[PDB]
Amino acid sequence: PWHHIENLDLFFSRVYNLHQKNGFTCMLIGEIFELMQFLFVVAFTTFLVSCVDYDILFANVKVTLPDAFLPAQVCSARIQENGSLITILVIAGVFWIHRLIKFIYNICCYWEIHSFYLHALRIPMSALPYCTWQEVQARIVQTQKEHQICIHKRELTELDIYHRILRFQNYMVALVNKSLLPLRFRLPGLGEAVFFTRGLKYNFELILFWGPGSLFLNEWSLKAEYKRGGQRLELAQRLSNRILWIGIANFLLCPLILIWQILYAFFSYAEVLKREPGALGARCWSLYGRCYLRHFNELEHELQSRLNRGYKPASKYMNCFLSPLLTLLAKNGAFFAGSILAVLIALTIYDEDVLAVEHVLTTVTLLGVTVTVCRSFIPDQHMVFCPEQLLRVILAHIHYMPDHWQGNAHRSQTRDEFAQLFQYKAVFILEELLSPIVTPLILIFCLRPRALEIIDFFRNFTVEVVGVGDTCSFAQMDVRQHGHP
Amino acid sequence: PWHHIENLDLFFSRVYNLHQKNGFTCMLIGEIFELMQFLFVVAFTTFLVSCVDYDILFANVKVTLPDAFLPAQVCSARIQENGSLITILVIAGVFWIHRLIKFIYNICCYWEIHSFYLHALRIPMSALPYCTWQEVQARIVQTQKEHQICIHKRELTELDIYHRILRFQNYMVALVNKSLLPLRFRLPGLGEAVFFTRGLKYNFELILFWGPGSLFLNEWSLKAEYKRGGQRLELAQRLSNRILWIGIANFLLCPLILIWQILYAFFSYAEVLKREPGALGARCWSLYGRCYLRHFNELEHELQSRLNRGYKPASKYMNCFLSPLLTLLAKNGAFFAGSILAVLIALTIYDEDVLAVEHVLTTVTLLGVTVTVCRSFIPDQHMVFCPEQLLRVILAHIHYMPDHWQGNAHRSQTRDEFAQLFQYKAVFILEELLSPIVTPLILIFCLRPRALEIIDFFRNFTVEVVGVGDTCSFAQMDVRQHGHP
Amino acid sequence: PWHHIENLDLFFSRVYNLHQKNGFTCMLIGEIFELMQFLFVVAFTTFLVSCVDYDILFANVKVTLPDAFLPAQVCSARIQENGSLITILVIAGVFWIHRLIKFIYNICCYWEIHSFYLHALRIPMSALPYCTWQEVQARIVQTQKEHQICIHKRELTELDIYHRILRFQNYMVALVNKSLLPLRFRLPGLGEAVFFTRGLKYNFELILFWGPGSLFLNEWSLKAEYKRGGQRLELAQRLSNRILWIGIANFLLCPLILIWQILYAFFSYAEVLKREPGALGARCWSLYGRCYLRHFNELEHELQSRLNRGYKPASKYMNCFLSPLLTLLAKNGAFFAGSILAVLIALTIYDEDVLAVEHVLTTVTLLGVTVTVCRSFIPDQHMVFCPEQLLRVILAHIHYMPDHWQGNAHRSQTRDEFAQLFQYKAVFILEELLSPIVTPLILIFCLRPRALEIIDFFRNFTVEVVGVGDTCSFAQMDVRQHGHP
Repeated sequence: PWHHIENLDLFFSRVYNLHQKNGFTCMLIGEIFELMQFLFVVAFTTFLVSCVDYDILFANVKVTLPDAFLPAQVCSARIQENGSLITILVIAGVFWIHRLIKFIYNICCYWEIHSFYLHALRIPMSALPYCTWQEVQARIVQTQKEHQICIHKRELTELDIYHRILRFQNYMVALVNKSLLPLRFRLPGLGEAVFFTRGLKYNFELILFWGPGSLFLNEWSLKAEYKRGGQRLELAQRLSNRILWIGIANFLLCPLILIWQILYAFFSYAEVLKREPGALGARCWSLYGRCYLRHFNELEHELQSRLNRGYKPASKYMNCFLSPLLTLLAKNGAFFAGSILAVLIALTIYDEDVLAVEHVLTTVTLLGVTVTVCRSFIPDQHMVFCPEQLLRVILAHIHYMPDHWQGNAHRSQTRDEFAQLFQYKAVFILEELLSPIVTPLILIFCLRPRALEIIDFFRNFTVEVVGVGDTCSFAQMDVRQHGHP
Repeated sequence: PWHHIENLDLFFSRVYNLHQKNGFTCMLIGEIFELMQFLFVVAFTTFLVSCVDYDILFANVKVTLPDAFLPAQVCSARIQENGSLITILVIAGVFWIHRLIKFIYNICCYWEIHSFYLHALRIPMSALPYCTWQEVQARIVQTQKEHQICIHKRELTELDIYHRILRFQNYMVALVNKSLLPLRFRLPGLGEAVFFTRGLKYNFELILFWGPGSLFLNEWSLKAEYKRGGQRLELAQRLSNRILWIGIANFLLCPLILIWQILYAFFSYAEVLKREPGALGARCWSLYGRCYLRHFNELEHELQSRLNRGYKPASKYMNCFLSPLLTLLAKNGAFFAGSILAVLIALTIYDEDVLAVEHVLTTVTLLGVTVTVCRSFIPDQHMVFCPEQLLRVILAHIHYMPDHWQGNAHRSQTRDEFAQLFQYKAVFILEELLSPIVTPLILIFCLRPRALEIIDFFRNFTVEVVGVGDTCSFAQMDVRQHGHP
Repeated sequence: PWHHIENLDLFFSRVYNLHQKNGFTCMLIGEIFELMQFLFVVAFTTFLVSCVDYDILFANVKVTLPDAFLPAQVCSARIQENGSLITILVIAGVFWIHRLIKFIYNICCYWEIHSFYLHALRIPMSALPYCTWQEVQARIVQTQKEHQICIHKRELTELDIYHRILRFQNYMVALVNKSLLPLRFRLPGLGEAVFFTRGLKYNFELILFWGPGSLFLNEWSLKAEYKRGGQRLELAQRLSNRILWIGIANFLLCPLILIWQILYAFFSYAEVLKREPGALGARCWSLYGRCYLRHFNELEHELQSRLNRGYKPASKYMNCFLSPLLTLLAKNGAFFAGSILAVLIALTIYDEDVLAVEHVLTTVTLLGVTVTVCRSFIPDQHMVFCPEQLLRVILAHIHYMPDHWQGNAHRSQTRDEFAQLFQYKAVFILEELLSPIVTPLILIFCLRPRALEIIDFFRNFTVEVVGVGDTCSFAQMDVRQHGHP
């Protein structure tokens, strides 16, 4: 039944994604819960805005919650009489309906892959979370004569399945590393800033690869017109017009995307401001660092393995760089906040009728939050500074470092060059909130002029590997600093 | 004064236990506090049930606590008029009185050992917590001509004191490792389950060793009738009748034991559900793992040393096994709980009169507990998976591993075989609560049929070591998987 | 402009202190904030004592905070009518004014050093927090012909700048290590106790070095009269009179210093009793251990580097010493506290009207604090005891250990000898609170009799190093136990 599927790219992508998302049933439940998350966010925001009154809740017998909830008829009438909200409601509803249709289609598309796993591979769906991709790939390449997927080419190879899965990720890595994309700017106040978000990456990929009129004809061969040099200026102008149209669309959807981002961030990151307020001072590998430390023909889990093995030294290194003014401010703010909080707590203990005072409880809560977040920037008074033996054990994992880092690891030049590869979680959240605003700007003013050189790139950096199609060249550039398998 | 004590087993057991429980005064205070714990639990439960009224406490001038407490006369009358409670009260009172009598007797029994330490050993009672059992045993064997405990045999030896202390623990280890005890079952829903609790072990030991009519005549020689083969069926039938009677007694005491277990668990494990709600997700060496990883002639602290040195790798290993469905459920439950909790907290901060609403405070508390327990099952996003180099450093400590573990450490066959040696703290608590119920069942239906083979064992697996008595054979079986000193 | 400054001691001290306190602006802001801390403490205590009434706050419409605050006119009248408070107010005001004058003077004194850094060294004030003292000292010694600070001697050397910076710290180390200072006592109840506080060290230094009539003439040469032996008894009697006068002054200022210490400790250590109540069970290197493990000619950061590298093993070692009675008391107190707290929490959850009871909330808070501080003394049930391989890795860092420590590290003789070098944070706080009381006593009865031998020391333990002046002898004594570079 798996003879000449003729979409081996998407087939292998799905075969790999079903192994990553452990099990067909677990993937199904994950997508069900993600649909439920969106539905819950939208419904709960609508409820809070319309039904609840906040007049008899803020107190201006005990007041019970069903007192504040208006009856369903008048709440629905108030929803209807809004308009400005009823527009966003239909927009979100049609988006959710489209998502549900896609999920219904993918259900069968992935049940096919489940059957392929069960029969052609003899791998039970209970032994997937305890099997490795090396074994799955070895079985696929061993049984390649029985299930008979690709005998058009002579045989199937691990290099062929790699090229099939990572065909567009190799192109994105080559672009980002050859600096053919507008992701660096000079900001008065900070200077050099690398701005690379999920929205920007999605837009770049949608402009270049996906779509009916993109650079790639079907899914494994870019249109022949892009392999010649005569029509260079035509191709550049066409790409510029496409980029302009997509940037205009991004600007049109800006309020919707911004509202969704704000709501999701407040729902998914505001309980941490009490449960663990120091969790936003930590760091994570930036979306630029992921595309910068990535080899050619390297799977997502193979990259995450290194980015996990090299995380604790990368936190120790970035903690060995004390900020003096920040430490001073933290110490003094903590002292003042704790000195007020101790008096409040002693008064409350001696007599609790002081909790009924108008603002004492909220004051105490906010002062506790303040002292707990200020105590998070004070480094431990006893930590060993060895910033040279830390890079030697980071470079052993991330495999890529600029040449001017091994000699001088203590300078304030490496720390801010490395901070683009290892950014604050709060900076990630911030630059994700600013994305719906500043994504069209980069997609109109900063990407459209470059539209020429990109089309030069795709013309002279594409190899026709037999049995696979058009892939990106690896050994041609080799101008990534270190280089390592 | 220590000439021919004639109970060297119990004497050496006490000499070792006084070294373990550091100091005579510390052991005395420990037993005083354990008596006080039992008294407090019983008295506090009786108080909460009888005196307090909960009508004028639940509010249906400020209400003060002495308002709820009924006067002593009417509370005592209400205690008296119960009956169903006054029976449990006399039962608990006579149990506590018996315990106090035993403690009074042991006071003098251990002051004798304190004097033996002070005089015959020249070890002050202030240098015990800083002395090792190797030194204590060396001193005992060196001064064995002055204090003159055992010159009936030619000399005293460390092997002799080992055999004297661990005479019954060697038998229990041999039984559990030769599978002559009913501790494994097939449960529809889980499959193979190892059920071994303190109640079961105590009952096994009370059936076999302790008692007037048990297998052992005095304390170091089993009755001669058990060394012959003629009366095999008589001995088996007698053992079966004894097991039946003791299992019937266990079933008769079931409600008392169950009530005590419930009360003690609620008193000693319910503050952790707020103080550290993730502490029940941790793991501990099961009572089966203790008897499985135990050598022959190995003291309790010598076993605990290994079980402590091999605890961190044994936690890392069992954490390297992700549960996909559990992680999905945890992530989604945490998202929903935190999204509701953030709205509640923001409302409370903006205006605190919303805390007077009927259910807001208990809602907030339960939602915080929910999000904090759900966040405990989400593994850290950055952890290295190396499940082969972890068994190599566990086996170096626990010294015992089945043969079919070194080859395949990532399978879902080893993880659930190892989870019988390293169980959840919550599973320990659960199977301890079910013990008063399901202990007689195993003691009537599952142990009574085996009563034949046990008596075969004791007949052909007992060695008469001169100067010590009847001990268990070590080199006869040697069918524990790895083997190591 | 830096030709023959003629106060090279203070000049180099300031050059080093500006490198340590990272940057001129950061040092300025630190001193501003320390002045503000003192002002805030004093003003807030005065406010709490005078303005607030606590009658309409303790409740004997909602009560708002501006209701409790008396109007400024009557609060100022109440401040004026006190007297006993208005005296302390003028004392604190003149102290703060003197501190502000000193700060104004030091502003210019350190702007001079900032200019010296910028011009004579070519080290920008933005590259200081990322430069090392080795590089700063190398630059100072390299450019020593251009800026022309000291060509009176032949050349400048790193040994010369070391001797210039640490001239008095070497003397203090020699005294403390030769036991010419009264810092050890026999206390009935504890026995040998080492009492060394910041007040005692400041008084010792003010008696010996600083001042107009101290032992040192200007700043690098002790008066010639102290280099002869004829006037020994005169010099001893003069030193005794000076010590007596300074001890009398210390006793006169005792209530002021004690009030300040109490207020500062309550303001800076009472929020930790809720934020992290186990933080006072930790340990820190005592002020005696600092002067005991210190080499000759070793800077403060060079000492702190070792005391930081040898902190985790020094905590593991002092945790490998179990206190049996303390562990028993902790376990039992935690059990009882948690058993009461669980009942209170279950009642609150089932019905929240029980929070309005007169003492339930403060009871719950104090019981939570009790159980959380008791749970802090219970050691982790799984920790490896290897107290011999810990001293081998501590001595590698602290470089100094008595001879009778390597053989027997498990005894209860080393643990209490090492506990004078590594003390509880709470013991530090306590012995700092008792300092204003017991500092004059040691300065009248215990230091005044020794005044003879000290003057012997300074007479026969001073070397005239050319180009530097009078320094302390190093190789003369060499009776510190281990010895290491």
